[PDB]
Amino acid sequence: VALVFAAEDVGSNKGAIIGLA
Amino acid sequence: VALVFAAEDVGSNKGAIIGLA
Ligand SMILES: [Cl-]
Ligand SMILES: [Cl-]
Ligand code: NA
Repeated sequence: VALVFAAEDVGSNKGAIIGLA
Repeated sequence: VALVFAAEDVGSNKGAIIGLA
């Protein structure tokens, strides 16, 4: 967002997390 | 694995990661 936020990758799968800048 | 590794969720090209303890 620069900030690099970490968020849950909203999906049917295994506890994925993304780095949103 | 304790340690917490951020492995890669190869299930997308958006930078998702998986916590591997
Ligand atoms: Cl997920
Ligand atoms: Cl991804
Ligand atoms: Na992704």
